[PDB]
Amino acid sequence: LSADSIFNIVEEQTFQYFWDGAEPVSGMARERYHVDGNYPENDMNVVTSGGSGFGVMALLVGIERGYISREQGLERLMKIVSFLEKADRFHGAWPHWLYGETGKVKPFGQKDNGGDLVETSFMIQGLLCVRQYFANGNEQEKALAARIDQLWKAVEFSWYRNGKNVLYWHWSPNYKWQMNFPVTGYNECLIMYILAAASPTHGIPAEVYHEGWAKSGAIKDSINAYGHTLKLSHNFAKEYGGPLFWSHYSYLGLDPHGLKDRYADYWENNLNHVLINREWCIQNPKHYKGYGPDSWGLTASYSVKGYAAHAPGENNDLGVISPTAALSSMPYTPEYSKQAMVHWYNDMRTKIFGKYGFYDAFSETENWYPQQYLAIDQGPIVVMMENYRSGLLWKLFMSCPEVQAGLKKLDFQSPYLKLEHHHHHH
Ligand SMILES: OC[C@H]1O[C@H](O[C@H]2O[C@H](CO)[C@@H](O)[C@H](O)[C@H]2O)[C@H](O)[C@@H](O)[C@@H]1O
Repeated sequence: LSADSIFNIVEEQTFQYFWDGAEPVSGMARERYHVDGNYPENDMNVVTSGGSGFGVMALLVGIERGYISREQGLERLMKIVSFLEKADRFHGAWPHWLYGETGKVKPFGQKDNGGDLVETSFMIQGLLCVRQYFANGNEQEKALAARIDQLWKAVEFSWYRNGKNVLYWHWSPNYKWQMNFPVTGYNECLIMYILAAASPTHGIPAEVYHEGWAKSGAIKDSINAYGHTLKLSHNFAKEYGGPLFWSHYSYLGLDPHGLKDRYADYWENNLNHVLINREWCIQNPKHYKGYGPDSWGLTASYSVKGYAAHAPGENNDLGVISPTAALSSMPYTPEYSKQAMVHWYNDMRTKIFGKYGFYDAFSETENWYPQQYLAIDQGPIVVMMENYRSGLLWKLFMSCPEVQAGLKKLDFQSPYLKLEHHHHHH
């Protein structure tokens, strides 16, 4: 099959993770789906707040593409929003995990039993797109958009500062600030600070971003690999950059085209991140089976021994290729991402393509082809493939007046920003 046909099959099948594969009570994205029905942790109906952020965006793609009808999409998104309104919130932030059937927190580790502002941010990036999509619809659609607007305005980003010039990832009603994870760059979390600056009700002053996230300029670096330079200081990953998903999550709604601030050119950094990851796979210094220009992309995913933050480098490449890395990079390296897609589909689909698209990860070296999926890995595939085609989520997210105001407050530039004209003196 041709690239154009395979693209459509891949996008549609991966979408179904979030439709057929959804938890049925909540309509939210499952943390995981195991095709054999075996869940070691009896956790099949635990839903991911961040992955469901990606999933609401995927629902919009399905409406646009005709994978579902507008009425299907609306009923589902109403079910999701109903769930989220009733679900456990901690100063406005959802927890990392909820039980789909009850809306109560499932602790992600003992002390992580309250708000998770980063996964909440991923949710909000997706809900804001839904809000923009339905804002001029019928009355029930407009009502939905308003219900989302209320959830948005209730997220208390300001609370998560704990009075400092940074944002904490967590807060618990009983463990208070003991998780103690101040979010400092560069990693996958940029969108949290953009949304915090954007909030009209519980926003942050800009120093929270420049001192906290950007470390008063120490986020700037220069990591050279294979002739490509990264100018952001990738946390713990200063040779090759982090797992490739860091160039995905915060860029599903926030368009990285022409996105720039005093710390970086985000298009160039994200694209260089991909290019370095791909070239590592091509050079294949560890001599793993099947690595090449037709099978590349290392990121966090299921792994031979459990789950690992795969990335370029001696210690991080475990011979595991995770299709979300190359596929979600579609906007940055479309012919290179398609190259892998086409080889995987035409040559490997018996082993690695299933009812919700490509499985999470595989190792040709270890003959390991798990029939397993994660929301956080399927969601960016649907979203970024669609953004490459149509810019659908980008156009929706970048159209939010609050997003534009947040970006201006943080001194970002973007071609989406409407610049105000001033005469010379007044
Ligand atoms: O609607 C006309 C323009 O309105 C604004 O510009 C006026 O007001 C500004 C602030 O007082 C002045 O600096 C400017 O000289 C005025 O023309 C807005 O900034 C413009 O983009 C509009 O075209």
